[PDB]
Amino acid sequence: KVFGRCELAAAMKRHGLDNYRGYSLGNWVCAAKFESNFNTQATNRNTDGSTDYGILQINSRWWCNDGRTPGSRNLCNIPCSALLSSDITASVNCAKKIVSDGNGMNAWVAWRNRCKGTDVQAWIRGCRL
Ligand code: NA
Repeated sequence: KVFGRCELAAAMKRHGLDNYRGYSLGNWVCAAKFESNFNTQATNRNTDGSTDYGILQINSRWWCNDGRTPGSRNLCNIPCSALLSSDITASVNCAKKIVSDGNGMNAWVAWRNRCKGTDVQAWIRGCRL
């Protein structure tokens, strides 16, 4: 599924991401835009052989099991395929653990590089929330 901007903002809010660990909803929408272009099916291989999955490009190195990432963990206790569902529940639940891990949203390098410090509220402008 490719979400609409305000459709994803609504789903993230429903799943309790809005101001989770102090990150306003526009931060999460901005991160999703640059990680996945709002596509739940997005996958990208990393140079280290790990893979990033779903709207928030969660990495098999630590967070999910894909069976092909040697020496990795599965700290969200999920198959990485769950992160590609049209239902964002598994991505949101796993993103809450990641953003709690100590470095906040810096875990998402595209958030640090393209969202951090910007006018992230623009990402939820005009949305009925
Ligand atoms: Na893994």
